[PDB]
Amino acid sequence: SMQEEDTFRELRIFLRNVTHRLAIDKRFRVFTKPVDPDEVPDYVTVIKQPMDLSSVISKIDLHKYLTVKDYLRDIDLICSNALEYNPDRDPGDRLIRHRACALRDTAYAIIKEELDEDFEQLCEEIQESR
Ligand SMILES: CN(C)S(=O)(=O)c1cc(NC(=O)CN2C(=O)N[C@@]3(CCCc4ccccc43)C2=O)ccc1Cl
Repeated sequence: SMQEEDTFRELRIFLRNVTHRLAIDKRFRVFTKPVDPDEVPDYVTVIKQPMDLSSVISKIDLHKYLTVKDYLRDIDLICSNALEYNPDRDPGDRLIRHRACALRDTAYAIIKEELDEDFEQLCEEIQESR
């Protein structure tokens, strides 16, 4: 239905908006681009599923996210990746970890204040119908 198409369009608009607000925050600049594969060759095989906010925006546009649940799974992945790759006690790693927990916490906070639970539920019930 056109009504279902319209619902998924509203979700994409919503997710693009959350993602943009993350990507323009100076704290989250490191998470806006893939890890350059030369600058860092070991990334690839330490991190099984790389993920960044640019990839998130491409996945939105390719209609990969049918629920906010699915989108927050990728944000959790950016955070978990950052914590796993940068575990050390040194200030370099600790700043990334702090920033990666802040990205996570900010995304969940935006969604908690701005996503209608009835919109998320609709999205889940359409998704379940596929
Ligand atoms: C910080 N971590 C390594 S992370 O939390 O695991 C991570 C990182 C990234 N993305 C980046 O680090 C982007 N990035 C590069 O790979 N190289 C850049 C671009 C070229 C200029 C430059 C100069 C200095 C340092 C880096 C770079 C850059 O911005 C994405 C996700 C995660 Cl989880």
